[PDB]
Amino acid sequence: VGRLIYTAGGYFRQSLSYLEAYNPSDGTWLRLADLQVPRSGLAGCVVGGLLYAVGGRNNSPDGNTDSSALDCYNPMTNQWSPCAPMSVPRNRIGVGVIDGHIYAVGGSHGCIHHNSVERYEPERDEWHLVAPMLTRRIGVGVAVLNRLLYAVGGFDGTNRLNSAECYYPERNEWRMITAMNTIRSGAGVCVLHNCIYAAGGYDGQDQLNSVERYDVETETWTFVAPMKHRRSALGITVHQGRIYVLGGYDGHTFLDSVECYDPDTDTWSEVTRMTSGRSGVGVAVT
Amino acid sequence: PKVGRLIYTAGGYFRQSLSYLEAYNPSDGTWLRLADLQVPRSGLAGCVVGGLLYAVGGRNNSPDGNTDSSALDCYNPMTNQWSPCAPMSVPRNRIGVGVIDGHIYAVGGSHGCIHHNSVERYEPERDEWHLVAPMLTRRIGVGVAVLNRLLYAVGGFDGTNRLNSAECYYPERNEWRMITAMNTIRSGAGVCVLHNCIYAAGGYDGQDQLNSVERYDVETETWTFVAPMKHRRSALGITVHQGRIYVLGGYDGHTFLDSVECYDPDTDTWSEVTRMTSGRSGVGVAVT
Repeated sequence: VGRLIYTAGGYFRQSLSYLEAYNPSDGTWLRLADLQVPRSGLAGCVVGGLLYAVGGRNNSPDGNTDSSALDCYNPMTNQWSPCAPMSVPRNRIGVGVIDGHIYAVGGSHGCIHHNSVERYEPERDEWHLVAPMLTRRIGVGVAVLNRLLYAVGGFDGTNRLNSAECYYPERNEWRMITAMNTIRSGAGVCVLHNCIYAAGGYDGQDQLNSVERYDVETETWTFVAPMKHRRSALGITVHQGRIYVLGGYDGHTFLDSVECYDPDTDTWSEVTRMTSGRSGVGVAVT
Repeated sequence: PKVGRLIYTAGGYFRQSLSYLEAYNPSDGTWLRLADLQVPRSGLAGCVVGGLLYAVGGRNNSPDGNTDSSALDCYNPMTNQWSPCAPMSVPRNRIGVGVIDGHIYAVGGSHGCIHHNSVERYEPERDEWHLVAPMLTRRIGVGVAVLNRLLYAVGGFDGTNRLNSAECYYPERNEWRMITAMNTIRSGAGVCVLHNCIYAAGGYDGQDQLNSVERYDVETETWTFVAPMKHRRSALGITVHQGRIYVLGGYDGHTFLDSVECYDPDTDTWSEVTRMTSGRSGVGVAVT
């Protein structure tokens, strides 16, 4: 009954409101307080034991609009409530956390493919812009390592991206790092055991099951064991030293599968089936 | 002496965008395989001018990437040859198309994130495209019909709202004007004109694919439901042949249809009349 893998929002025929927690301990799923507004392409993070759902694209009376919302779920109360919205709608957003600050990265507002980035201070309930990325990125994967922020792949409005860049918070500046072997947008990006993994995504023609991982030591991208299902728009997180991949889109069907990567073994393996196939989820652990 | 008017289906999509050109002969019920598109495309549109067939817009399937297309290709049924013509001013995927006095009107459609409201006219005699009045709405997945030398744009998606509204284009005055709306929100519906009504069949209401079918009477400016199709389908090809509507393929939510349904106006009845060689949707359709 410790930390849970939370899934928020998503899409299946329509944008979803479901909040659901998986407990790898026993194999349980828990249905929790729904999102005040259904949303897809959002990102999930947690700080201070609070779960934040950021950005995406929501559904409404006469609204399928890109979202600049930041909503706070409090597991001890099981309540959602609104926080200060981002400066601009950021659909297909990336998120990272650094010293209890939430970085919203890239995303889109209609045709606008942001390079801008903003930082959220929860105590002050405030968003402030920072240094824009060198590339405009929507569908960008985010991973925090060594108090550095890595933004991986995406779509710049014209080209699908294999490039990745790193943000220095103290220097407040971006520097590009060496690109992946495969173009990926809408991939799942996390950080495990000092390497930044990028799994799945869409290379411009097919959704992928291959996994690339970055070693900052060698500063290079190396393939690993591919996932059993090709997927993009997948939720990702890591839990007690293993990678959990949730849902996604294989090209025809919204997957319910959840796969687990063991770095020691270099093996994937399905561990659950969610509650319904979906894609575009936000994922966090607490 | 034989083989008269045929129903051409061009392009389509089934797990990837296709390049098939197939003619259906309603009289004897047979299918002919003609010269493939030089680039496989789907979500495109088909029209005919001077006995020539035109494939317009869509999204092509190309090794380097799947780009929304701005191409216009003309096929000559007497040489079985496809030949490039002047491309449109912008890519138009999920396009709508009408013909008026031997001119092709490309209506709306998408360019990646762009939801066009603009409209352009192609003059075969010059192989040239020129923009005209933009619609009052952005429309992708829009159905287009020509009635009494006026162009009707029906349903679609404006980027944030699925549309049940339709508008009318007056070529000589060059202007758009909203008309009565449909009973159902429809994107990706089959739109055609039969016996001075504008039929809108199938599509997507934002929740499900549709089998409903409604026609607009320009005289009474009202939208009335008729016999629904027997299959739900969106992104379906449509045409009129010997006073009956033929719908081809489409996506029903799980499967890419190969069924071809025929609507008889006099009995208000649909009926499967044949199947395409393979399931598909997003085809362009024309008759000639």
